[PDB]
Amino acid sequence: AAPVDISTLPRVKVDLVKPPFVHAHDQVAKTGPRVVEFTMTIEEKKLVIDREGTEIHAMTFNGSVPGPLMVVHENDYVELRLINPDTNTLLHNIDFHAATGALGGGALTQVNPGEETTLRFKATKPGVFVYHCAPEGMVPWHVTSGMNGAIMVLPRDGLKDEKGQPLTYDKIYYVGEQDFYVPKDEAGNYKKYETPGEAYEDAVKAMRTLTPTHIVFNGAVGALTGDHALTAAVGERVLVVHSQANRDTRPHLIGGHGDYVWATGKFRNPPDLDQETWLIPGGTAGAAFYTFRQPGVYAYVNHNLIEAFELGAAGHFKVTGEWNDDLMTSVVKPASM
Amino acid sequence: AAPVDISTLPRVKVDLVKPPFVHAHDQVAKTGPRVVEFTMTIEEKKLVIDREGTEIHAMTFNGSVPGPLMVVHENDYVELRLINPDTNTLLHNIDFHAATGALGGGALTQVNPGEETTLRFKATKPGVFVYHCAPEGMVPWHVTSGMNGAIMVLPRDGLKDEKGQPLTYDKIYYVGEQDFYVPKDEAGNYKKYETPGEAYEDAVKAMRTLTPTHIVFNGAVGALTGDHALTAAVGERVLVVHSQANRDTRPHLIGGHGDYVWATGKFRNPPDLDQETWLIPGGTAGAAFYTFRQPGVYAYVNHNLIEAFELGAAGHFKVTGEWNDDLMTSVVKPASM
Amino acid sequence: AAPVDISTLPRVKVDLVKPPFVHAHDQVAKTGPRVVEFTMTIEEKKLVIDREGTEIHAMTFNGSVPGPLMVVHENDYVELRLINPDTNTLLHNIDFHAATGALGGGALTQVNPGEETTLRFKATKPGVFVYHCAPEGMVPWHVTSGMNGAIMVLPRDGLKDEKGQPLTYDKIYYVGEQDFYVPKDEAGNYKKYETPGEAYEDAVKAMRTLTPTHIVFNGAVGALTGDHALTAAVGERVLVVHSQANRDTRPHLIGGHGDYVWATGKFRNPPDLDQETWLIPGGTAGAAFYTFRQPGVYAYVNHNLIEAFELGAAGHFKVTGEWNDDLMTSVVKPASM
Ligand SMILES: O=N[O-]
Ligand SMILES: O=N[O-]
Ligand SMILES: O=N[O-]
Ligand SMILES: [Cu+2]
Ligand SMILES: [Cu+2]
Ligand SMILES: [Cu+2]
Ligand SMILES: [Cu+2]
Ligand SMILES: [Cu+2]
Ligand SMILES: [Cu+2]
Repeated sequence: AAPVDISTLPRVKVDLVKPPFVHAHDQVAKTGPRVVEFTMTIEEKKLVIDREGTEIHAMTFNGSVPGPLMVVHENDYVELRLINPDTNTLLHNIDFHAATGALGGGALTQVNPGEETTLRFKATKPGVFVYHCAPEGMVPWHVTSGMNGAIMVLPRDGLKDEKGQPLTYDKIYYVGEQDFYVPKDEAGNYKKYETPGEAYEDAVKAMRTLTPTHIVFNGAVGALTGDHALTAAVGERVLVVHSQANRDTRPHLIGGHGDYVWATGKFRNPPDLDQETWLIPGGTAGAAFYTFRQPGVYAYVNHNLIEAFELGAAGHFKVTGEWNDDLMTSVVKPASM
Repeated sequence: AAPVDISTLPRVKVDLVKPPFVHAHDQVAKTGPRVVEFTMTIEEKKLVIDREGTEIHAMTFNGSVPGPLMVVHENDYVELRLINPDTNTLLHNIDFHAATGALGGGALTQVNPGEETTLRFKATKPGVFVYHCAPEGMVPWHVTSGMNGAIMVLPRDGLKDEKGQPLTYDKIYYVGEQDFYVPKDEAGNYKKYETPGEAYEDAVKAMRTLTPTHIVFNGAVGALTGDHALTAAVGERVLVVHSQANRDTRPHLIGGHGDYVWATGKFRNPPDLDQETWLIPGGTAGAAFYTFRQPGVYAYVNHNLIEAFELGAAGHFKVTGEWNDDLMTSVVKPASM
Repeated sequence: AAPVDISTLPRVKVDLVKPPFVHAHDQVAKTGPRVVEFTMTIEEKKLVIDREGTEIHAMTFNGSVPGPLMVVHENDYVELRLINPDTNTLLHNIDFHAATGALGGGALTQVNPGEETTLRFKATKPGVFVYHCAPEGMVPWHVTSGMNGAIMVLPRDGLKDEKGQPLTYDKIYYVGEQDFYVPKDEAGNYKKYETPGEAYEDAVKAMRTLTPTHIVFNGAVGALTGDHALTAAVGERVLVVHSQANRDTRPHLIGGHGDYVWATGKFRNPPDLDQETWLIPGGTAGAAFYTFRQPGVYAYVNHNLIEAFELGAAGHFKVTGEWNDDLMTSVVKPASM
């Protein structure tokens, strides 16, 4: 039996958006299988990651930490043009956990500054998956410099609950959680470096402590707060895709739940119901579906609360609508007696 | 459609017990939905947490670390009177992971010393859940000072196995596992502090190491041993609820199993069978059901064995009854030859 | 009702093999229940664990880290003769997480140098399980010196998928992952020690940091690479059993998946499908089944990539067969433009 002639399939070009937003897509596939075309441009850039002003040299897909969320359906082909402009200094590549073969693509996509490449793979398994740079011999340095994102491979008939009934989200957000290892001197202050090569050994030393200096959502402390808080309305169904390319996390919606959670991200499995908190292992993307029931502020965190509130792994939702006093009320407001 | 008039519902007052014991309750609900009334009094107090005599300033619900286990059924209302006496010095509140809205209750329950408040919420999801103090801006300090416990929301028809058959426990225990971060000087000795404000920065520094100094059950090294070992008889069905409000744990019954385990604690999901060890993520309560088959001593641990046997995360069961040589026997006792 | 007379049952002697290989066995039981006889000889020995030449004093079952994989079926009896030769210096024992009673066997198997013992237990629960030494008062020291392995208790009708259909592996490998805590001086160099007693306090100090110095597969950095890479052919079904007796891990096949994964190792549960990465809690064995679809090199890692590529937790597969360009292809090889 001969393979399909891939040139006979539809091609659709996706235009990516910056996290936590997600490029519009259809949950249930409205066409047959397609070759879904993506382009990303690698950008090495300085980023300020905390309120103190700590500035690092980040390594990004498309200018953001995390890289953007890509969305396809099961048995589509993903065709990525990966560009490493000559304004960068390092070698990069890309590994898709969604893909099969060649170290997820990394063995086929090594691009020096001034080079580009195009990789195609068939997205044979539904789920959310990490993608990340992984140059042989310097893999964790690139990943923990921010060079990771995620791809969602939807079932062609959309998401389903534990009984096989549909689950349809109204909104989707992508939270990439990044552990950074900013090198410290003996007194505990961050060091700064003149070139990437001069940074490398202390970057390795800092990583080998296994103790992040910062753990952030969307690339910085506070990034998903204030004017950039996530939003929803009461009654809205929201999917939050959450990735961590290098270290475990334990997401939690403060004031809510994960009504349906694929903690390790793979949609052929029935979701776990009614979660308070769930474990997304390092190297994984997970997804949680929730229908909001109360308005107000929520905090969405890694529930190692030190990691959340001291190291950065906390964002907010601002939710609009009516308050339900049956679900919760202050019977007696705080008072002296 | 109008809401139910909650004043028409039965009220029942619960009288809490100190962990690891659990206030008597009925597994299968013997009434319709009720407003279940609880009272807890916050107590800041010194606690000796290890064999060396290390003394910390703990922040407790009801005088214990962990706070007591509360038990209700799905779609009961929990009505908690939370009292912060004027003998305390700090601001406190309470967040229930079982609840929906207002940061689990924390936004509605801020009490200064000399204040009290009453919160009501509907327990809409079955499972075991963490509760903890969470004052904005100093959340992990309160949690990791011991200010956390758990609530069990039973299905109205009790627990069920993976096939839908009942599971009925004979005994229940609540193991709260606490990570403490006692500040250390450069030589490695614990520091002591004159006031909570003078402690705060080094408490933050110590937490940011992400390395607990102590990890204990029921508030101290050895608390669940000796005259306070857990007990059972051969053939008894025991549910062990285990919470960790801030850091992952991996419980294990040495010499036994978790016959049915809800590792992330939520009873609408079928349990995992025959577990040796299970991962309870930080910010979660889990529950394990076991039928004892052999007498003797067991050790119940976090199976990072350093955490268990060096840092404190180990308790014991003393089990009474007949020894089964079919299940295990010494064929040849240790000997020279 | 009287117990079975165990002397009426067949006895079969197993001859163990060194990891990552596994002693031949039948997936589906070809006999009724048997007493399966194993012998292991404890060996304390020096091991070089990294490329730098760091040499530790390891504590082994049968000369290897990990100890060999034992394989039986559900409701067989395991009868282990455990020998501690007089050439060793320490007390040892064995705890099987598969067993019920007497701290998994440890209370019955304490052997001084020059002693042996024989333990029997009934393997009543199917799954992969850790076994490890656990001498009272010095448990984590022995475990983290390498004194751990695993046992697989197969269902009598072999493995099944989430729908109850058979899963049959063609190849099985056992990856034991070991966290070592080599004591460091203040400058960060490893210390060496003249006797085990002189090592003990700093071993304890090093363990209490909770920061491994090395995390390795099969006892050393690079052990499962080069001439000792794992092998498969395209189309082959491979089961990888993975244990970690003391600390969480998150395995990942780089370029592949876990098609069916029992992350916490217990076969009465349906497997998780299509995993990218899975969490094996410390104190647990897990198992992943994969059918290879592409040839070439794969890296099998703990996907804390620092742990993998800096601390040692990485091995390789070399896979033989045809490349499938439908599944993945380089459309445009890296080039300037
Ligand atoms: O109650 N959430 O931190
Ligand atoms: O065998 N339990 O540590
Ligand atoms: O893409 N695996 O590191
Ligand atoms: Cu890169
Ligand atoms: Cu990866
Ligand atoms: Cu408090
Ligand atoms: Cu919380
Ligand atoms: Cu030993
Ligand atoms: Cu153990």
